[PDB]
Amino acid sequence: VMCGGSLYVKPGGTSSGDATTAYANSVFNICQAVTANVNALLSTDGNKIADKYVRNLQHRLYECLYRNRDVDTDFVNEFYAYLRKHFSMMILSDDAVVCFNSTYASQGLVASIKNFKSVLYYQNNVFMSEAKC
Amino acid sequence: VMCGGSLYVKPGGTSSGDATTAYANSVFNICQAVTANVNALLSTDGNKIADKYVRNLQHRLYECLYRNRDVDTDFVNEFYAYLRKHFSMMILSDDAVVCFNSTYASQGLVASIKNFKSVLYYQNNVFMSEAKC
Repeated sequence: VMCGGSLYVKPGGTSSGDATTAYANSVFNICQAVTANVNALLSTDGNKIADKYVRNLQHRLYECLYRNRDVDTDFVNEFYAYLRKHFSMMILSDDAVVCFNSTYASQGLVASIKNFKSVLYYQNNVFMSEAKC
Repeated sequence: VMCGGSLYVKPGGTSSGDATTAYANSVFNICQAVTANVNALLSTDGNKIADKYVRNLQHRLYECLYRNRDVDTDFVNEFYAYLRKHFSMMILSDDAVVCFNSTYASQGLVASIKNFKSVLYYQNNVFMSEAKC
């Protein structure tokens, strides 16, 4: 990087002015959202779940995450459909709006703010203060 | 009581030879069964209940037991119907057989053996050993 009049070494992170900033930011945003939903669903107690289909989902999700080794298209499909029904999203580059079920969220079947805070902490190295959400 | 050749004083309990033994025993049996069901339903945590109608039942049961003061025919009716659907009984004098839901029992919405043991302990002054149930 030619800051000032000398060359330094950029450690990491994006350089906002390249050929594809807004789109890669959108991709990264969706990634964090999905990661938070996954952590939310996996970090909840199973016995407290009422619906049989939802346990089935959580059980087989743990399967497809750690036990399995390669892709399983049908699981991905039905989970993506589940997310599209309980967590609709609107994404412009790093700027999101979420319309989500409220009782599911209360029970812990989708992600609320706290999950985003935890995810950002251990995967982004920042602390998202709750005065901005 | 003219045992031996002298008169003593009977402290309590039935004299199994009067004019109406088997029927009064049947009544007392049904009483203990209903008491056990009531203790079972009231001694269970509310938040763990899944169905809304059942939390309504438990809530209003506590109402009609302690908060209220006189009878409420509709509550009695619908609770009696509830029992007739998830507890079905066959009573000869002090000798019963029960055909009951199993998953409700597991969750704690009807009475299992343990509730009978507790009820007999504090309301009959005996310890019902589980080798006879």
